[PDB]
Order: sequence, then C-alpha cells, then structure tokens
Amino acid sequence: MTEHFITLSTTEPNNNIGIVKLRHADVNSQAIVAQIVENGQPKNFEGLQPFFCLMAQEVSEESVVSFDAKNGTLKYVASDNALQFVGRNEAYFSFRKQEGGRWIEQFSTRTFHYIVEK
Repeated sequence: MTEHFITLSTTEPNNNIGIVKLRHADVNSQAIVAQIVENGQPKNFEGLQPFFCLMAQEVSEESVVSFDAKNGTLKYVASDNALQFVGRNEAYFSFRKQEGGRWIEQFSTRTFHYIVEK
C-alpha cells in the first residue's frame, strides 16, 4: 500500500505540514506515518496509546495499531470512515491511558488537515 509522512506538533499549528492526498475507493491500504513533536523535537508518549480522532464537519475515534512511543512515531491505516468525505478532512491525535476501565487523555496533537480524493 501507500504511506504519507508528516510531522505533527502539540504546541505549534499543523497548517504547514506536507499535503496528504488519500484515495476514496482504494483497492490497497493507505497509511499516515506521523512524527509527534513538542516544541520542534520528538515527543515521548511511553505508556500512552495514540487515538485517531476524525472531526465531524457542520466525531470518530479509532485506536492506532502501530507506534514507536520512544521515537515519537505512529502509523495510522486510513479506515473507510477516514476516507468517506471526498474533500478536505480535519483530524487530530489523542494520547490516552487506562484507569477506571476507561481511556483518559493525557495530551493531544493540534488539528491538521488531509484530503480524500476520488
């Protein structure tokens, strides 16, 4: 399949990132490879689980399968939900830990945009 590499910040805006262009009815897998950054340097998210939070336009949460918490990297495979809106999509990554039998966000990235083409 295809991969899309971008660097996402928790402190700074994510409007300057590389343009991610996904395909709506793709036969093969499509993934967003993200470098988590805090003040322009990698963010350790050891003991935390990343979540793909797609925003509803005028919300969809999915657990990210592959990640290197130490190097601050993650690989999210675009779901059918993430590819549904043909056009400009807005999403963010939330890092959570389990306590009380439910996930609790310790911190998150700032919103970024990706384009689903057809």
